[PDB]
Amino acid sequence: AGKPVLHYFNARGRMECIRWLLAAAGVEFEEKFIQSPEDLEKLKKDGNLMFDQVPMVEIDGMKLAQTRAILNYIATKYDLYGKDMKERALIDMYSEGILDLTEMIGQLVLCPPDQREAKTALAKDRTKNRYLPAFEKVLKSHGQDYLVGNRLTRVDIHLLEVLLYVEEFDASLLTPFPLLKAFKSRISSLPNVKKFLQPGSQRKPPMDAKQIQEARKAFKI
Amino acid sequence: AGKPVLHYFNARGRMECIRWLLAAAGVEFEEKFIQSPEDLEKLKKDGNLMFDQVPMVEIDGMKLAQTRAILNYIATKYDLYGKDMKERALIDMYSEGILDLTEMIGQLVLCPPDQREAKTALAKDRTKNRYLPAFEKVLKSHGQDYLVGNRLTRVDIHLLEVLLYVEEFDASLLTPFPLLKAFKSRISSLPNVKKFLQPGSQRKPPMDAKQIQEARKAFKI
Ligand SMILES: N[C@@H](CCC(=O)N[C@@H](CS)C(=O)NCC(=O)O)C(=O)O
Ligand SMILES: N[C@@H](CCC(=O)N[C@@H](CS)C(=O)NCC(=O)O)C(=O)O
Repeated sequence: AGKPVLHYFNARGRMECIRWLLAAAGVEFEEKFIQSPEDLEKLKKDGNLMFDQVPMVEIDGMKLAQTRAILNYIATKYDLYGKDMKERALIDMYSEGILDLTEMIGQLVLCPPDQREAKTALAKDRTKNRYLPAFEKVLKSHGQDYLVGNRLTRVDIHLLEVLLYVEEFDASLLTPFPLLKAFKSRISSLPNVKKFLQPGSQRKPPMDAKQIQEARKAFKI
Repeated sequence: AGKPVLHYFNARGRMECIRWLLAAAGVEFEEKFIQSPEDLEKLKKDGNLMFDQVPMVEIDGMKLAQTRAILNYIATKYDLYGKDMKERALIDMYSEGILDLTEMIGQLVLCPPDQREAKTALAKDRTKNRYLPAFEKVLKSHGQDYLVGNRLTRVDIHLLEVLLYVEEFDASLLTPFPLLKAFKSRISSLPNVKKFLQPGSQRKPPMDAKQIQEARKAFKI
């Protein structure tokens, strides 16, 4: 095969971080969108999904499922996983923290009006007092342009991506962090990244209250 | 330093998969248990926890947090991560499915009482119709003793461990799967595993009801 094929709904979800990593690596990919329960059913019946779930990416002869397994394979393949196990330990701990932040904010648009109020307050609290400070500290610790090993790795991309989501959430959360503001602007200028950020790329938008309801009355939800 | 130091509550939680990997690898470790919230607070205040969370393991000079980061580092260090990136893709995909299954069962203990029965029936349904069939198939596909690469890897250990929890959950779920029954017995006989399974090892038991709430009437949440 030529281009990796990404199987997922036409939405951000768990596949967006993979789109970002391939984009950053400069690797062109195709997407086969799951538009209906029938598309999903067919994917399962034809033996495409190990645990009957997506994300699933066809690459180098594999039908690879599980977000993290896919990200790990792609980062290794395109030299975005650092130079050794020690740098990989830092890249992994940092990336896992970013995934947790992403989920904590991402779950909000699901909270029952009686729950969201406090959950949002907790997320903003965690964002400005737990996560942003941790990454601002990493940058401050070595004063280098990238998070690990003074060279671009997958986690610089994951961090840029989640900062964008933090900005969509509450732009003010980011103000106390000068080093993250600089980092965000630096990574966004990389050629491959700038191209993904441009209108018309395969980058996905966030989903508005209604929009989602559809997807519920679109599949099991 | 010397032995790895594991920072966690005196319970299974997210640290158990890590205790299991080190035991299988024949690596001796120490544990510093978090007995009270005052214990946890100190760990945070002293800056040893990147995101003020545990599991955290002191190994090779690092204060490594995030379960998956720790597991990936330990697996690579002790040659339990396969031989190449393709093997690691399968290892990762399989392990993520195991982690998902583990969480699905484990979280039941936290369900609001009015949701627990529905949640439990789903977890049982997923266990017998999605996860166990998927792993039985991997073993049947190549007919070999191990899941990946015809050689012991971290995921063989992850699978033995989650098979034990499935047995605790509902032993009847495991009866229709012959190759998994055989796999379980086989991995259980390896020297280092048999020793971890024996009484008096650092392996952890499930928490009981009173214990679950008591641990609640103990910390925050
Ligand atoms: N831990 C898996 C979770 C995947 C997952 O939950 N996929 C959902 C949509 S996000 C799915 O495909 N559900 C269909 C089904 O369970 O039948 C991963 O990160 O890839
Ligand atoms: N995604 C993290 C989750 C860590 C986590 O939730 N740790 C909990 C106990 S299992 C904690 O330390 N909570 C204390 C706090 O949030 O203040 C990991 O896998 O290591």
